Amino acid sequence: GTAVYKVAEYARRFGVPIIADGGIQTVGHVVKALALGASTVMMGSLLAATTEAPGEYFFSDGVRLKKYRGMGSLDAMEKVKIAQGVSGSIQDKGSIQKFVPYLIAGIQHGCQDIGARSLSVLRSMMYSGELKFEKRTMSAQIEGGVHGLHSYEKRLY
Amino acid sequence: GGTGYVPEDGLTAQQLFASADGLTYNDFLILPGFIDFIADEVDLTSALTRKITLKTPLISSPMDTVTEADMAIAMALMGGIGFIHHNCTPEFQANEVRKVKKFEQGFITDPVVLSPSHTVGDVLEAKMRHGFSGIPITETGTLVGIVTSRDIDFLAEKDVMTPRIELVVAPAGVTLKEANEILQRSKKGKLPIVNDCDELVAIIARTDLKKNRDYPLASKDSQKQLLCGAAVGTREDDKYRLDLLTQAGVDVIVLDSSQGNSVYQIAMVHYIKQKYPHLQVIGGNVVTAAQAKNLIDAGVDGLRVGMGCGSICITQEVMACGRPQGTAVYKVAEYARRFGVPIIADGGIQTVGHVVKALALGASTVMMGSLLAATTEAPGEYFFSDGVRLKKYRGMGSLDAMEKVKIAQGVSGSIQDKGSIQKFVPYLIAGIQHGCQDIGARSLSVLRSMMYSGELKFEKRTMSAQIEGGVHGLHSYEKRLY
Amino acid sequence: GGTGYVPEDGLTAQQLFASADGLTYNDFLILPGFIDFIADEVDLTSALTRKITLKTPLISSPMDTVTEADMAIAMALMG
Amino acid sequence: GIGFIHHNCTPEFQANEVRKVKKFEQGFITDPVVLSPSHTVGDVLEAKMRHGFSGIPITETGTLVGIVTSRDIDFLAEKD
Ligand SMILES: NC(=O)c1ccc[n+]([C@@H]2O[C@H](COP(=O)([O-])OP(=O)(O)OC[C@H]3O[C@@H](n4cnc5c(N)ncnc54)[C@H](O)[C@@H]3O)[C@@H](O)[C@H]2O)c1
Ligand SMILES: Nc1ncnc2c1ncn2[C@@H]1O[C@H](COP(=O)(O)OP(=O)(O)OP(=O)(O)O)[C@@H](O)[C@H]1O
Ligand SMILES: Nc1ncnc2c1ncn2[C@@H]1O[C@H](COP(=O)(O)OP(=O)(O)OP(=O)(O)O)[C@@H](O)[C@H]1O
Ligand SMILES: Nc1ncnc2c1ncn2[C@@H]1O[C@H](COP(=O)(O)OP(=O)(O)OP(=O)(O)O)[C@@H](O)[C@H]1O
Ligand SMILES: Nc1ncnc2c1ncn2[C@@H]1O[C@H](COP(=O)(O)OP(=O)(O)OP(=O)(O)O)[C@@H](O)[C@H]1O
Ligand SMILES: O=c1[nH]cnc2c1ncn2[C@@H]1O[C@H](COP(=O)(O)O)[C@@H](O)[C@H]1O
Ligand SMILES: O=c1[nH]cnc2c1ncn2[C@@H]1O[C@H](COP(=O)(O)O)[C@@H](O)[C@H]1O
Repeated sequence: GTAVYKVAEYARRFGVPIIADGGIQTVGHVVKALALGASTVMMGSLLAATTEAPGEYFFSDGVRLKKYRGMGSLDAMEKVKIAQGVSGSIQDKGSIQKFVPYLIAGIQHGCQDIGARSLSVLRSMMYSGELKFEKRTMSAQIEGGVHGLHSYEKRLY
Repeated sequence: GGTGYVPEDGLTAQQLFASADGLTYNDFLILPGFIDFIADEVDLTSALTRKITLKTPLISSPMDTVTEADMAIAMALMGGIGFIHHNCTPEFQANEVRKVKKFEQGFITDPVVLSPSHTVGDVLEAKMRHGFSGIPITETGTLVGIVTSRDIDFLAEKDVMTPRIELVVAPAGVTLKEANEILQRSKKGKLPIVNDCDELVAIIARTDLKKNRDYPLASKDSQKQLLCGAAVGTREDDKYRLDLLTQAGVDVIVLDSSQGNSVYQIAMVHYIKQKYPHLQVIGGNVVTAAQAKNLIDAGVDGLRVGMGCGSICITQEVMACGRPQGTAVYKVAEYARRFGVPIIADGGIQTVGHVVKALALGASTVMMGSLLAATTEAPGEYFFSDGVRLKKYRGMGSLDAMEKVKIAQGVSGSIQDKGSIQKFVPYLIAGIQHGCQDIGARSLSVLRSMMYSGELKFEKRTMSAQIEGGVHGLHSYEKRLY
Repeated sequence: GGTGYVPEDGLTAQQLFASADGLTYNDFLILPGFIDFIADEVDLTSALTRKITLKTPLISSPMDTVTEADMAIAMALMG
Repeated sequence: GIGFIHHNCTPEFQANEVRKVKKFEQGFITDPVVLSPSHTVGDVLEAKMRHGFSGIPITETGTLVGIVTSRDIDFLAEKD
């Protein structure tokens, strides 16, 4: 968040747009990244393990999992070394053609909650002080999720 | 001189929120003051709206797994109120509001009645369907005698209709004491009620009076019926629903919505205030004072505060928008008390301490969804898993509730049984009273007066302070609240 | 005058990063504003570079388990 | 068929069991809990909490004056 805000603030002085690259896990992360000044949001793992993603699904513990690894992992440098990445597995998400519209609708509903009819208007509100923010202690984030239940199922789309 | 000297220890509510951290209920404590009274003198009288006033700051949330006729009735009996959900056809909700408005404290609601042009098998069907087998039959529907269980237990065929010997009835309408007397003096089970025309208007079943307790905290309107609320949306279809709901005599309308500061909510507020100037409208949800200002100008009578804090909510990790609930409650209540509007701390309540903190930060009423769900008055039927009785509890923005492009802002889950409202809400009331006594406030109005004047002091809690503030250092333990 | 009055609630993005904590996405929220339109009027048009312009702010990362011809095609189809 | 009462009990216990069988009478009651007018309204509450029924055919000492049943006590809070 800090990186995105600071680099976007410096780069908007020169009309350069930046790309919030990494750490995206929900649609809310996308809305926050776009609100802090990122013009585009690059997603690696939110898109991996879909039908359009390279590699073939495998199986483990009865869930369809593709492979997801970092370009700085060891298993990817093999194509003294210091791995700056990790190789792992992501459960199937479906297809891009049914997932990316979910993100688009989520981004739109978030931007409507905010009160911004456009992403350019969203960033205009952010830079002019009209868009307000709010920190969250760790308790506020625990409360901001799902709590107080015995068990539950979360369906996004 | 005058007033005295107390040392300054702790933060005021203004200093507590000056650091602009996202404080929530678990993040702070209230420092104790001076006890000069007992816990039972605490006056929990709360302002639900500008003109409505309850005797218990509890509300049940308009969710389809929380509030229907049963819980609304229970809550209004215990001193609070309920808000019937609108995840149903408008006539369903209006019928629920009516069912509440005609509860009448010991009589029967919607009594299954039959007619002489029936068989002796219809009463067997009623037994297998509803549960009772004593029916006050009469001409067509809703006075000839009653057919009860002790009239059919020696038959094996479906064609008993007790004659007019039951001179044990009430003339027009009697108190519960008169009914107690007539039952003691008449020794039978059904006590039908008649009028000058001598038609079935009401009926009393003996099992009711055998366990009819008292409810001193009334929550009743002028005509002495229970209060009831109703969630209506803000689309075009909801004006018809609002018509049906005011025809049933609903006392208060909450504009059910995630983000209540829209042109739609303001339009609907204006429509309601222009059409039924007697209706008390509650707008929400709002977490900032700008939203509160828009809605208070529009003319709401109360505000409903909370966005993302609910137990089944995922709005914040989906829409990225919300506020920590302690901060939201404090800020919106501080802005709304400038206009005499009372707010409703809506969401995130999990203990009695959360209720005391919400009321201390300025909330006049505290709305509870999951703290009340999975009780006996809550809609839906218990199921089983891992040997614990669990009802269903879901969010009105979940997928399983929109199914009655799509983005779920809620989650469906299960809550273990809590018991009944009539034994749980008194636990909360006693807890609120003992908390308010620890604080040193003899009423909720005095509590908020202490908070706004700097007399009530607060205290933050690092995460370590919250770990320590719970149960720790034990091998294993059992926590019984009540 | 001629701009209205809204109460000040919450931090601006400048004040949010003035404390110099290491804030990330999970550390803050956006406070809501005024809805005067529907969710489907939101124009997600984004500037990828100085001259390129997409209609959806999403990109797939250049990683060997994410983007090849198939996902690139799909992503460009979705905007 | 038939049963055979065990004798892992005192002889009087087993004889009482044999008697209880020999006087079953098909629809009547065996060992009816009966009270006497020189009792309180609390003895019937004790009978309810002990056996389960609350309808007792009271009479002079044991085993005829009328019966006291459940629908005669459900509006009282004192033991006379
Ligand atoms: N934190 C919260 O309080 C919270 C959060 C999410 C969901 N919910 C519950 O979810 C329920 C419904 O889900 P929701 O979040 O989408 O609320 P909602 O009923 O307001 O959803 C309606 C959607 O269409 C728009 N809308 C409302 N009225 C409209 C009108 N006349 N014309 C055009 N558009 C209109 C709104 O922007 C909204 O996106 C609500 O009853 C609410 O109780 C509550
Ligand atoms: N016609 C009726 N209509 C609606 N509710 C009734 C009716 N009769 C009894 N009840 C309600 O349902 C409950 C059951 O009544 P109750 O069991 O005491 O008498 P009953 O009808 O004779 O049943 P049973 O023969 O099993 O004893 C009552 O508490 C009362 O609230
Ligand atoms: N107000 C009443 N007046 C006169 N008779 C009544 C009245 N209520 C019920 N009865 C009659 O008294 C008899 C007994 O009915 P009652 O309601 O007292 O018990 P029940 O629920 O029918 O059966 P049980 O005694 O096993 O619970 C019935 O024949 C019934 O017709
Ligand atoms: N004095 C009694 N002594 C022994 N057994 C009795 C007695 N009264 C009832 N019972 C027996 O115990 C059972 C109790 O059923 P019953 O309906 O007759 O109780 P009751 O008189 O209606 O009191 P309650 O209202 O508590 O049910 C009967 O099946 C019967 O076999
Ligand atoms: N043979 C009987 N003759 C006259 N009165 C009786 C007789 N048996 C019971 N009663 C009386 O009639 C009334 C009805 O009581 P009854 O035995 O029918 O049911 P109960 O067990 O008392 O209550 P419930 O209906 O819940 O079972 C009682 O006041 C009782 O004193
Ligand atoms: O091997 C790696 N080590 C560390 N970071 C990587 C590596 N490969 C890719 N990345 C970055 O991680 C991002 C993945 O996004 P995310 O996993 O969805 O958070 C990519 O867009 C790259 O910027
Ligand atoms: O579907 C939903 N998604 C997010 N929040 C909801 C939803 N339905 C109800 N709520 C809110 O969550 C509250 C539930 O309170 P709680 O679960 O006891 O914290 C309700 O009073 C509503 O304000």
